[PDB]
Amino acid sequence: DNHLLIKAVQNEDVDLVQQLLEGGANVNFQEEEGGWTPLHNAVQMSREDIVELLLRHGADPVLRKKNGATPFILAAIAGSVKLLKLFLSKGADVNECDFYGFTAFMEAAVYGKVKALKFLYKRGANVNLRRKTKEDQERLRKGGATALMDAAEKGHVEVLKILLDEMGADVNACDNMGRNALIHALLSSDDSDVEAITHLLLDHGADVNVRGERGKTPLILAVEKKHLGLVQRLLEQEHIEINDTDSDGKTALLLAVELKLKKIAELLCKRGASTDCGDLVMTARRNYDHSLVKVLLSHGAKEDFHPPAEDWKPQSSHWGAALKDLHRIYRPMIGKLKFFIDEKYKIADTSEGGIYLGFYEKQEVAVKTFCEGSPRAQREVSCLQSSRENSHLVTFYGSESHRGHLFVCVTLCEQTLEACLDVHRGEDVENEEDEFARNVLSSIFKAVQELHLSCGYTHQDLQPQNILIDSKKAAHLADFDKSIKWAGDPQEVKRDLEDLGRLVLYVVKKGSISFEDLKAQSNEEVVQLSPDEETKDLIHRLFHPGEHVRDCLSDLLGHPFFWTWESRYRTLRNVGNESDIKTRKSESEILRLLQPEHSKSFDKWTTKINECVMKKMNKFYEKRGNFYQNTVGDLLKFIRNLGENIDEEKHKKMKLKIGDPSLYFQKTFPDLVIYVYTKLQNTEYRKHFPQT
Amino acid sequence: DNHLLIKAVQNEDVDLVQQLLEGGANVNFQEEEGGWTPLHNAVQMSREDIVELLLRHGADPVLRKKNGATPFILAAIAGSVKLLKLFLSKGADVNECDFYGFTAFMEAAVYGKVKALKFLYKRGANVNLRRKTKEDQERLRKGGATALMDAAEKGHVEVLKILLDEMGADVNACDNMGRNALIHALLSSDDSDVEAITHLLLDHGADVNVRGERGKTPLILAVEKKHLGLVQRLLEQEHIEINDTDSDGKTALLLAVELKLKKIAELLCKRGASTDCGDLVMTARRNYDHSLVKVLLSHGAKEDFHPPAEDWKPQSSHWGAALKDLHRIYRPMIGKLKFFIDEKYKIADTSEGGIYLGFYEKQEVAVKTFCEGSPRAQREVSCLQSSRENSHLVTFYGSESHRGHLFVCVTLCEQTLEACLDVHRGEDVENEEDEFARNVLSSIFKAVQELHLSCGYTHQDLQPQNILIDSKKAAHLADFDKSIKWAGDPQEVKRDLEDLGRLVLYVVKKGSISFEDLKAQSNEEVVQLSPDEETKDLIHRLFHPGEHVRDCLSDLLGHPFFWTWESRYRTLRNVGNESDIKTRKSESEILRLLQPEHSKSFDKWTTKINECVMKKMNKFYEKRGNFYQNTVGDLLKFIRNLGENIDEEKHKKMKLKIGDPSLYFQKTFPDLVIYVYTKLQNTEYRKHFPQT
Ligand SMILES: Nc1ncnc2c1ncn2[C@@H]1O[C@H](COP(=O)(O)OP(=O)(O)O)[C@@H](O)[C@H]1O
Ligand SMILES: Nc1ncnc2c1ncn2[C@@H]1O[C@H](COP(=O)(O)OP(=O)(O)O)[C@@H](O)[C@H]1O
Ligand SMILES: [Mg+2]
Ligand SMILES: [Mg+2]
Ligand SMILES: [Mg+2]
Ligand SMILES: [Mg+2]
Repeated sequence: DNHLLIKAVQNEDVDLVQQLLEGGANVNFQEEEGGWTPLHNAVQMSREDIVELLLRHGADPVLRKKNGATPFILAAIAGSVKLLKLFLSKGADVNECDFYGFTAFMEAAVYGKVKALKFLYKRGANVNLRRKTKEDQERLRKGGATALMDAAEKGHVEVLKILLDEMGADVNACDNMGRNALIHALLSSDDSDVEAITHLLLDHGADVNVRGERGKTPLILAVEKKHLGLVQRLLEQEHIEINDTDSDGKTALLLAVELKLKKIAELLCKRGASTDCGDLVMTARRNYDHSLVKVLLSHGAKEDFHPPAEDWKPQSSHWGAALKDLHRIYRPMIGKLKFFIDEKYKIADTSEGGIYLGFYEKQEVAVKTFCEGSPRAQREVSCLQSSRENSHLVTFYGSESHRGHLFVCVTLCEQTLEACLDVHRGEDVENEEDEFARNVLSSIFKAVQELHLSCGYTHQDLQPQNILIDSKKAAHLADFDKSIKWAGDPQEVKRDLEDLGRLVLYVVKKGSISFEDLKAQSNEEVVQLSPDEETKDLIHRLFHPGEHVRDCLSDLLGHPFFWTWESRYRTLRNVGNESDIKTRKSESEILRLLQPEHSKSFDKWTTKINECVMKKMNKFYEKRGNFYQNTVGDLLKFIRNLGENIDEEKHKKMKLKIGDPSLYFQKTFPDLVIYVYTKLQNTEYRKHFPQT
Repeated sequence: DNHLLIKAVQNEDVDLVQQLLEGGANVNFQEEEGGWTPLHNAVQMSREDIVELLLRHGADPVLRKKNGATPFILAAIAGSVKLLKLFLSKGADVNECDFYGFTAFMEAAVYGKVKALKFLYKRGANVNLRRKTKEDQERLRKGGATALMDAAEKGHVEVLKILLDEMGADVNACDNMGRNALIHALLSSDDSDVEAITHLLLDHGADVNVRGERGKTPLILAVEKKHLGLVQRLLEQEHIEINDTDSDGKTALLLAVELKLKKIAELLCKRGASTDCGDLVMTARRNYDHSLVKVLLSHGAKEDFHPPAEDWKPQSSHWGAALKDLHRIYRPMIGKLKFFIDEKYKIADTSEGGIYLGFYEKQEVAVKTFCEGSPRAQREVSCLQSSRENSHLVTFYGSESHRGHLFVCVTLCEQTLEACLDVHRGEDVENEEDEFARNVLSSIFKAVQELHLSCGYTHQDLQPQNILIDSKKAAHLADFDKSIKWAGDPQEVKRDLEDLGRLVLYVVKKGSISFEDLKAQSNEEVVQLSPDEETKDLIHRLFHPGEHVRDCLSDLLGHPFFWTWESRYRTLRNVGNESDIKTRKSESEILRLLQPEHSKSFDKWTTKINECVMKKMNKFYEKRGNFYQNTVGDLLKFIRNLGENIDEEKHKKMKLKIGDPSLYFQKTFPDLVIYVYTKLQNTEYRKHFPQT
């Protein structure tokens, strides 16, 4: 309803425009996006009749839009001398500029409007103004361009002749980047008139030895354009610096050779380019150009190139032998990525290619290949792009496309979970505490947690092959080409969770059971298959999360499974250290909680004990006859008591008969650690639990 | 010494070659890089005399190099009919191919050798072979190309005529990517003869409706080439699909409009392209092309474009109000980055521009700007590239270059450390435990640690402004444009360390002291300035690391400073629970360690206590008269004793008079926690310490 007038002007519906304005429409309304008024639109369309009509209804002739452009400036873009004349009589100044420093003279040059350019010059426009813009952009070295530069960049030949021959434009003016008009023409993608423009500028004394945005000289730009005529004209300049190098340290000749340009490369050689630019001869051979090889040799090129003394050692131990080779051999670069699809550097075969060693930004990485369009390709990439903040995932370095082939670069690891615990299974013939199982599973839990909640994705392929191991040896989640977005559907989250539970049994059993048949048996057989009670209750919780399935992963990180043996020990002694349990009380809140489940390990625990240690502990209460009884409370009283004095110096006898105390109590009563946890799980008696 | 013969051949020094071969030189030597033999080099140079000479000295005529190429195949690349004839008589098969599936016929087409092509055809070469390569590349959809495709891609016009008119080549053959010869010519960067090639193929019945590597049709490719003639010829095909979209969903007309091609866009419109491709009219207006606007309107283009219903909420709370706007408004894309250098989206000014809001891969990020060449630009980028595995650093999304301006994209945070603890200072009027100080400093310590040791860089600008805070509120390290590589020079590592110590005082004091004058006073005044003893000893260690300065950051993570109050409490009670300390022993190893330092807090601690609580505790030993004495051991005995019974149910009197026990003991004796740590720092009595 507020846009009616702007839209009427835009449709050039004069009758409707008249009707709206006479109806009471806001003539100076500004649309939110760019601050455009009906007048701005009328001028842009170069419709002087609509402009007049709007002005007579009280349109502000000098009202700027958001970029600071005036109707006068827009008139130059349109090329309307009539509208320029009009606004100059309405208070516009000929040298006024927008917030980016664009004057009307510049816009006429940009858009190639000759009549407007000529008119503005005679109305007193300044030809050699360098664009002044915000201090913001100026620190970037933005701004500083001129009208001559604009006409060059856009390739307006007639405008350029007029600027140089009739209007006294400074040919060698430079912007804040240091670019002159010659550089601007050669940088431009509008190549249509670049030959004429170049000759024109050079004949007017334009400087050939001036740098662009990447060390690029005019000569280097002509070489990269593969333009023989440009190179020929540029090389006629008696003082051109042929041996200048861009930001990559590459010279014009080297670039000519790499770009397979024999005629240009030979020309540079005849005009006296040095042949110590880099791998000159060997590059020509690799491109199978002996004609170019012979030319380079006669002009004195070196015959064995030893690259700069780059200090480099591979970080990987498993690879690295291969990495040293890949680092040494020649390879064409794909963007930032250097790699070779070859059996020597393949680490694994995959559905759309394989995984390969590579260097992403001089950094050693693993490279996953895809057919660029495939569903797998864009499931992996889409997931990796949305999960950069996930610390437990394999970190995403970047990707490169080549010819419909996607190369996803990713942190390089040593081996999979399978390969790792194959070795760990052969050495751990002991009944030893499995620290590795804990800090690997806790690491993977955090990956799936942030994946679901922070990244908003579901993995859908939790398996040992997809968990990679550092050289440290930390664990990381990987392979995402089977990921799905919205976790809203609980069946997808459930699918990931009951894959996690089957994975918990895998690591604890040290991989003796293959993951493929672990997925074959039900999630009820897998629970009954778990060795200790701590994993038994852990994977059971993963198969039956509470009302909020969301919270049910942070909670599990505080499960007895993740507790060390000393931690299980310390807290059992801490609960047994309750005053209500030593002075057994009927009304105790803690004692009624611990009361039962007919089948348990500790129902009559005083018989389960040795019991020569038992009688030696019972002697402490022989006076009042307060012996230990078969309650859950007195077992914890016993554990707190035993572990306390077992450090004193009259108890070496008890040390031998019990062995490690934290280990012994768990053996004879495996049911205990989980039982006390399930009970006190939501009480004030949780301070006894260890921190995380 | 083994390369003499290869080098002699490469120099075309026949006399030297003769001399070497007659001397006993290995005629079939293969250089390590590519498996090149003297024969391979002789053929590549197309020197039949050297080839003969080598063969007469026993050169294997069919020995392949590493890519599987034979001397026969190399002869086709050279275009030598004589050498092809020679090797065919020496056992080479006309249809033999390298390991990538290249035949001699194909190479002659690739390199445009007409005499060789004609010769090979008459010697029975198969014209229509599709390249067979390794199963590796084939899963990528590599391979499958033909000789016709090669000649098209390289732009050999005469070769193409011969293949189609004289040799019966399948014009509509497709490779494993689905590309035919027409698509290959239009994809090529060798545009020199693309007009002639296109007409030739189309006249021979080439299919126009076939997809390239990015959904690109021949028509879309011609439009992107800005080639009016190509578009004209392609549009003469009576059944071309004008409305096909590439992988971005962009049609040929839309691309023509975005590329500012009025004549092409009008042609597509006249040939009946639909005008519901996207933001057609509005794109033409933004480019100030009313002529194109009028054309699009007459052909029925929509006048208000509402983008697809992309569900999106900003993640940030501080920003996000601005992010919603930046997400909504139009902006030209710089690579992957969408952002606006404008005051509304600026978050901070900097030396070479500022920091701005932006979207890197549809992901909200902070954008840091640089002049691309500057030392600051390549100090930031070089550091960020080498530290992607650092979890505690600000994560590096990527960078885009535009016109000599570098835009470094990086994870977006809420505020700096200063801005955060300004608010925390106004609310924490309590003598409360500062949890925030701990988990922020421990997080920053880990950043500097991995920076120095894992990333191999020194920060050189540790300050509150450079520590950013999450919305969670986690801490992250940032700003790297003052980083230096090799940490070998200890003065650079020291400089970072004594910046860390001054930072520890900053956070603990809640930022009441500005960081700038903290750097003004000496690192000896800063130590004496620290409030509690735990920070006093912490920043002192940072100013005087041991022999190995390297280890001296992991060690500090186990300092009492990082211990919670309960943790300081628990371990003091644990040490006091030693049997040697309750039954005070002369020969005790622990008791002699704890013995002194004339000035301390606990020298005569029994007077420092209340002492109504003291006398109530001394009543426990009134029988044998074993009262507490002013040793360090009995103080810990007291702490272990008090904290033990203070939970029992006859001690509410002691709870009031002491308050929080973990807090009270630290008040009256601030010296204690650090003293016991310094003592037991390297003993078996470290089990009492808390884990990490
Ligand atoms: N970053 C890496 N470091 C080491 N090995 C890797 C890496 N990425 C993949 N691999 C290896 O490649 C195999 C397959 O890669 P993956 O991403 O699982 O592909 P797919 O989706 O076909 O399973 C993995 O099982 C693993 O052995
Ligand atoms: N990722 C980010 N999130 C939020 N704020 C940022 C981020 N990066 C930089 N800033 C803000 O910009 C300021 C300057 O950026 P910085 O990288 O320190 O540049 P300089 O090298 O000029 O100090 C910082 O103090 C901080 O306030
Ligand atoms: Mg997999
Ligand atoms: Mg997969
Ligand atoms: Mg800074
Ligand atoms: Mg800085």
